[PDB]
Amino acid sequence: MKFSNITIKNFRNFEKVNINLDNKNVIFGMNDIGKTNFLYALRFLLDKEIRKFGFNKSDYHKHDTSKKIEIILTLDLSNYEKDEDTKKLISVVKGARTSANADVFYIALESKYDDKELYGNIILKWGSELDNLIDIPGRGNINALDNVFKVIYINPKIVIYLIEEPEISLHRSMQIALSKQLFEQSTYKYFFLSTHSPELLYEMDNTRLIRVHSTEKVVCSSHMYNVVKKKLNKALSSALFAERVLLIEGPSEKILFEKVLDEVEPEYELNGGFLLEVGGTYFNHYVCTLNDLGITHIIKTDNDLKSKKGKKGVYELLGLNRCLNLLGRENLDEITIDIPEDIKGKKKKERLNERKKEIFKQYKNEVGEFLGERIYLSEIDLENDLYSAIGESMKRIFENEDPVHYLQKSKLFNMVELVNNLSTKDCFDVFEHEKFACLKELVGS
Amino acid sequence: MKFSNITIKNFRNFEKVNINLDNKNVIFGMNDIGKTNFLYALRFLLDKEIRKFGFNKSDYHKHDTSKKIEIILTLDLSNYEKDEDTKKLISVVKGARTSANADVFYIALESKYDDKELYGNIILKWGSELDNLIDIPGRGNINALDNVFKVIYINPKIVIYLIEEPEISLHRSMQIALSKQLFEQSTYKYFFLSTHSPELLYEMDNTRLIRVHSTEKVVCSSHMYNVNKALSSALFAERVLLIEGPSEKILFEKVLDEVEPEYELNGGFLLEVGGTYFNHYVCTLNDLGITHIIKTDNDLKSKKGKKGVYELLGLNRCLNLLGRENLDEITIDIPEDIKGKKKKERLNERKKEIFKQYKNEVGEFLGERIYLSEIDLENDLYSAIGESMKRIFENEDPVHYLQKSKLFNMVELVNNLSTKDCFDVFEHEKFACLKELVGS
Amino acid sequence: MKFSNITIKNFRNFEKVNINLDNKNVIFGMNDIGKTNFLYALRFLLDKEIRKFGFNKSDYHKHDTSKKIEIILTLDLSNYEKDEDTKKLISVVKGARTSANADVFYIALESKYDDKELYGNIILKWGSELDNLIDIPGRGNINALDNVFKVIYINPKIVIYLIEEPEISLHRSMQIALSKQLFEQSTYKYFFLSTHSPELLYEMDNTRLIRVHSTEKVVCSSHMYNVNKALSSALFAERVLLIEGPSEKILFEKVLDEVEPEYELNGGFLLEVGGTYFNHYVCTLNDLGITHIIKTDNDLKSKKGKKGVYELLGLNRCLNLLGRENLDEITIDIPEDIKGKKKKERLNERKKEIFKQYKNEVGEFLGERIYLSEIDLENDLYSAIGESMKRIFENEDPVHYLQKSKLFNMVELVNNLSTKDCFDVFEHEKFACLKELVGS
Amino acid sequence: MKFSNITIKNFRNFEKVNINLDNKNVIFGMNDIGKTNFLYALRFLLDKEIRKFGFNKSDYHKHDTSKKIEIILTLDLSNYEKDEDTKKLISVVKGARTSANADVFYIALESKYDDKELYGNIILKWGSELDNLIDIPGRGNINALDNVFKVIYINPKIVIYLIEEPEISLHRSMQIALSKQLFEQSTYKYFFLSTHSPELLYEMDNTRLIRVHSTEKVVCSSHMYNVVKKKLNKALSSALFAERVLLIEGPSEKILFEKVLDEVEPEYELNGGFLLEVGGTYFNHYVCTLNDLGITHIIKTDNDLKSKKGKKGVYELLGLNRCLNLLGRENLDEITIDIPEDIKGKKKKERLNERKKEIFKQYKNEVGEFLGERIYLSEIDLENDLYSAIGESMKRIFENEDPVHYLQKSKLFNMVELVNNLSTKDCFDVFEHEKFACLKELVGS
DNA sequence: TTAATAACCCGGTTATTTT
DNA sequence: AAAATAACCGGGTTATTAA
DNA sequence: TTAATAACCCGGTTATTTT
DNA sequence: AAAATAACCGGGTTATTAA
Ligand SMILES: [Ca+2]
Ligand SMILES: [Ca+2]
Ligand SMILES: [Ca+2]
Ligand SMILES: [Ca+2]
Repeated sequence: MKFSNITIKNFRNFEKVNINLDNKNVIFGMNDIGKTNFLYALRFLLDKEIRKFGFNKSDYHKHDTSKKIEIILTLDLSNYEKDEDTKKLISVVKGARTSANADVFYIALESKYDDKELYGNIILKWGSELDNLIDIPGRGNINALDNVFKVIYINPKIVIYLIEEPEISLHRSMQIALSKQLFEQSTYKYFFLSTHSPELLYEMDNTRLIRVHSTEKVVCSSHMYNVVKKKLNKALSSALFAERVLLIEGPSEKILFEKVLDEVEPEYELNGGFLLEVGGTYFNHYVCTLNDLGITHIIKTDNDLKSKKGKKGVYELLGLNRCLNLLGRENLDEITIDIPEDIKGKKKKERLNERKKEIFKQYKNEVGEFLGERIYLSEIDLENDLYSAIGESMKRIFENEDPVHYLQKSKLFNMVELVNNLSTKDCFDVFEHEKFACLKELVGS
Repeated sequence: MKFSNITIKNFRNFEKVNINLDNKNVIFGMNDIGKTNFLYALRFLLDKEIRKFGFNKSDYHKHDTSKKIEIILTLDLSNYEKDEDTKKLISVVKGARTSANADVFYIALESKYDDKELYGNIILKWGSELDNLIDIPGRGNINALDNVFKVIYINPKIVIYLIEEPEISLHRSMQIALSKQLFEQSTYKYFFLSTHSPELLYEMDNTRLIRVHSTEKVVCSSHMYNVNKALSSALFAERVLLIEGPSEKILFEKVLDEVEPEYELNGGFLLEVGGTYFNHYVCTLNDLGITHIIKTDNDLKSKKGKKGVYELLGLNRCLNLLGRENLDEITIDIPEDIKGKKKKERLNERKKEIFKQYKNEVGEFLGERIYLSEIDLENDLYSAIGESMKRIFENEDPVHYLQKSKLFNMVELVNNLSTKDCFDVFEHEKFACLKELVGS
Repeated sequence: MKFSNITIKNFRNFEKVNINLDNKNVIFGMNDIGKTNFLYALRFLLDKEIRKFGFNKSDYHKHDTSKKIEIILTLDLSNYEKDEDTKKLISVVKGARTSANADVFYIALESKYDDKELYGNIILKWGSELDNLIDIPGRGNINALDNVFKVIYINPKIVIYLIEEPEISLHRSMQIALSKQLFEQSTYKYFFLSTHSPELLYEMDNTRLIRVHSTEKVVCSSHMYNVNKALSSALFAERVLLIEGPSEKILFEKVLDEVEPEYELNGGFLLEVGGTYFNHYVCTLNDLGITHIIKTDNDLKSKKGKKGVYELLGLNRCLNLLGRENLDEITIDIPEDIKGKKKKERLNERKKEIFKQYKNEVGEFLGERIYLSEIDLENDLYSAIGESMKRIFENEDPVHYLQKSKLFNMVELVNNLSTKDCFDVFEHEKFACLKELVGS
Repeated sequence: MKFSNITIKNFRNFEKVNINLDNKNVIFGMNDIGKTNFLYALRFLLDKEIRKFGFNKSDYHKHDTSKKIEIILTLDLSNYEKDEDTKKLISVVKGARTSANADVFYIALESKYDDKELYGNIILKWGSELDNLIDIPGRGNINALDNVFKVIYINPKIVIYLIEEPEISLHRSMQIALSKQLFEQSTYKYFFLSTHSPELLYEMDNTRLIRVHSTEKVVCSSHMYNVVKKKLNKALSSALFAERVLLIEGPSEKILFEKVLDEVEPEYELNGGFLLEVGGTYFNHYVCTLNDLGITHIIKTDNDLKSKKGKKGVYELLGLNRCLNLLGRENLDEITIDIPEDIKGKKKKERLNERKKEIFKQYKNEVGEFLGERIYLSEIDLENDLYSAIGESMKRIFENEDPVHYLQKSKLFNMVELVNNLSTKDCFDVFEHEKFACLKELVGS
């Protein structure tokens, strides 16, 4: 059967939380204290080597008050029919079942009065609902819960694994083999994985993802990850560890966006920001996964032009039409753009750059809910609104009259030329500019 | 209310022991392993910090089998009707006490299936007798035995103390202060003391003593002690020698150290008395169970107001340890001659005749553990090694040079003795006390 | 002033090595013993906290014999006349400096008589050449080598850092943050870095490279590196495969992992390029000393201004790596017909007709480390496993269905393939590039 | 060879000490800190495993100031002729031996600059006198001092032992066997023994004794101990660890003083007081060993009477001539004491107590000269001035008219009747009384 | 009846006869 | 010269005689 | 001389003919 | 219906032609 819920009330970080669970569920976050204490919350209920020591003074919320620790595990237990897992758990709970028709089962922990005798006194109780919970009979040192479940903890009989930080003293090619053996191998059914490395998250299927937030209220969001899956997961494996992911389309934009972010603050990686190269203008294949994850996508797009196939003389918009499909709206009409054949070269592109503003001026109301949503659109490319902000400083580097002419020929080659000569006082006006609000929305400040 | 018996059946040394206890138990012996495992048996019965870990494979007897560990305590409450502990312990049992007419109570430990799941498991059972033992109810991690008793273990509610080796890093005046503090204050009511030092047993009264043995069968003797600084070192020895003089111990230390220097670790001890009295020592040592060996010398005494009328002191002094009637007085007329030398020499020839026609009285003396000479110890030493006395004294009579000043010329012997010399002291039947101390 | 050589003679892995060094130098390899013992060989020469303990039995080579341990550091100070560190070195050498025309300096360690007194003993010795080596004067516990240098060892005056494994308990952004700081700051002038992570080698300039081998003779190559995210993972391998496609790496991650999953620990690596350019990679890896293997495919391009005039780009991209002269253009006339499929099918026969009578050019291509196919990789994949493509695709022509979706139908072959299938791929001459990844 | 003297200047407790030390040194005292620092001073001079770590900040005088730690050892080298250790030390110091005529040799230590480089820098120097000290040549890690001396430290070539606390985890007969292995066995020549137990001092000959005082200035008393020896050392083995020793004569006088001393304070066992019972009126055999030790003797005696063996009618004083023999003075003349023959029993003793009081009246200058020295004399018997200050409370427990007559018949048997029941208010008036001034002179408070 | 020395045992001394 | 012999001291134990 | 697309290579999408 | 075919986007490399 599957896990359903856990209700950890008065443990050392939690107040009243209901984390939804599943088999094969993976824990990540920015804090290590909450990811350690969520595994010790499972060790205090299902493992006797932690349950035999009792509760100390430290694991009562902060250190005291509201002295009733409850950990309640939910495991449903109404699959019946085929599997031997449900039979091997229903054959031992026969004094604590209300009927053979209930659909939720309860494994409840209780602990009271740490102020007297300096002991936690864990009482375990079985039942089918929160009314009429009946305590677990056990003769000596061993409960009737401990005969059934088995807990194996890893840090460098129903079996539940608990793995904390396995990539420390592990090779980076071995983590992909461990990512195969955790998920597509049928040996492991019930684990609770805590990790920090993206190579353990390459091959995932039927997996609930618990993200632990960096704030002190330690609230968790549980999302199922259901699904070329491998290239969709390998590029997004470093973006699963970030709440705020900027989606840029090319490698030369990341060269400027690394330096502009590193000249302002080193702590954008510490806050949870990430730069993701899409490699093209295909943004819909990532946000269908990030809608299910709930990761806040930030999208920067540039609009372009295209002649129609069977129609000559009218042009079909590319960037506004591909921004239309991310919201699922009705596509706009085609705009007749005329180019005379006697003028070619740069001046056809120079007239089409002014046509890119002339298709932007009367479609500003379309951008009025685009930029109100999480998609941002430029006017020609990134190389022109780079020139509209710091273009008085680009002339001394290139030693040329028109730096846009020098940059559109070799695109990625001359973005290296902007790296080796910049100042810390330079390029702060492009940081606070309104045309680069995606990098404001990444850092959250 | 006070403890009566323990029944530790299948523990890691014990096989079937019924060890009688009381309050203020004191454990000594030549093995530290059996005393540590006795205190571990009390920790697996009454302490939750050792009960929460369970039994290992090594906690059973040998490496495997005889897999039913019983540690059963006997409390013997009866009805004392004024003490607060008995009313409290009959208040917390409630349903597991069968009647108010019963007097003996049981706390029973069980352990089964060590070969399955690699766990010993401890099951605790209350009851008024060995039949109809009922399980102790407990809700979570806490038994109802844990709400009654408290165990404090010392190694450098109802309170039980367990003290193992407190004289390591402790001054001896602090050992005497701990000795009066253990048996004077009312806070130390229940303990199980394990020690090696004689200074912790100076003040001692109303004390059960457990002497564990050096053998592997780990059987022990329990003796109640109810009522001198050198007698406290004799409590650590099963077999002691009762001698009269400080000059005798100088010879019996040199003769024992030239052959067998490890007689002290086997369990032997030499106890100086300082006189010919032995009835004050064996009346204590019979209650201890300590096997006494007595070497004494017979003497004679004249009467009062009579000349030539004598009685015997040393034969009647051995007779007073039995309870038999005294001997008749022996009359002898002594010649005048040399008073300093030959008047003693007539009495030494008379005392050999007195020992000759009272040999059948000595036949039940030396058959039991009291041994007796015929003149003194010095002529019996002169009959053994008198061919070696004249080569180091340069005198015609070495008994004459040594009877006047005894201790000052006894160190003239022991500074020059070879390792080959005095092998005949062990092989004499006259000096069988020094072989009876060894036990061969 | 910057280092040029070391001579670690009889240390516990080394027999006779003369390892060239420079500043900011980086050690990597497949053994951690051979990278720990290099930093301990520097700590035994230049750090007093390891030199004060002496040599043990295990610090010599093998368990015993070859009993003269020499660690010799070569400075090559020359005459720089402006820097602070050369004058700070030469002001305190004093009497051991021979003349001002000398350019080579020595620090010679010695060790003798390990079998006597259970002590290794370390004797330090300055000098300008290997003849006339004079001892370092030191009055008490402190040498005159200790007044010049300083060693700080990192494990989670003239200052030498020694860093061993810093990415253990370090975040992946912090490795790229540490990667610039070793090579732009003036504080880290002299270090010896040991690592396993590719993120610490992103920013890298003016760096001697020490690669230790997996063999037991622990010989190493000293290569200067002077001047990309996937290329930093290719620095930790000797045999790398240079492929064009991301869909092609999906094809070689099934064939390798169904037979030999331990190819990554042996020292193999798959490097995507993203295009048919290879001259930007092997011009870098010639200075790296990394043995490249290149798999490429030949193509043809019509020339501008003419109809039916073609030239061969795929042979010229193999010609430019060796520096030979280009080939001449060919003429072929192709009819109209079906332009999507049947126009390509005549070009495949013309490409095979080109590949038939240019085989003597390919005879030195495949004799070098560049490998060429016949039309494309998906069509001599059809020569290997084309009898098994019709089970999964259920199509008449599987390469008609595969060329229109190069990546979209490759996961159908990856997701449905047995372990017995694609085992004959390794013994083709067409797919013989993947055997030199393993090295068999 | 023969050690002479050490000179430890600026080490952890010492300021300027010249502690005379021969072969077979035995160290006792009330502090373990100064004995451990004396053995670590010998380890910082002659052991390379302590010299390779150097001096810290903590092993200067307080923690700083007087920045020259100097340990100078004298061995004096001038036995010549026969022994091979003298030939070994004159064969290894072939350079720094100035002549073969001077009879003093030095092994020095120097260290400076604790505040610079945080390192002690021990420099060792050989010399024949304090002028012209010469550095020891050593090639690498090993000095030329380390080839000669060998140091073995025990805590549970010239071979020098250092033993600290060996009686922990040993039997008492093993301590007697270890004393026989140390002193009368010729395996150990040079040692520095530190101990707390009396059983390691039973067999003892040719031994320099260092007593370390309990005060902070750590001054040491250096006395050579030369000598029935075995029972004298068994009597004095618990008295060598005490600086104030009371010399009493009986066990009844011991158990009188034991309850009275324990009801005031338990501090006197911690301070260093000890009651040594003799077993008779022989005191000259104890003070001849305490004069060589320097232990101050406190002596309680009682004066008696004896008839002369050759003259009838004149009595010879025993207790006054016994006190005269301890000072070596001229013995006083005999006093004619008349006893009629018809008066027998205890009626003779009642006049004999008055005749002893009449002897004590006219020889008051002699008892004043005795009590001006370290010997104390009673009026007649301890029981009479027991009765003179307690004996109004001795009639309520004996239920007798005369408690002196009730106690002189059973001297020990009725002495334990005072032990089991006395209040703590009792025997405070006699504790500052002048007749029991030895009991106040034991503790010195 | 009830204490007070003759005698004995484990040790120590000190000045007076004694051959 | 040097080797006893009484008379005490620090502890116990009878037992006859004085009281 | 000197840039500007015609072709080629490693990936992706979306409307328009086409049989 | 479903199978190509242009025309762009994110990167590189020649090479003939307009300029
Ligand atoms: Ca763009
Ligand atoms: Ca005798
Ligand atoms: Ca290809
Ligand atoms: Ca007296």
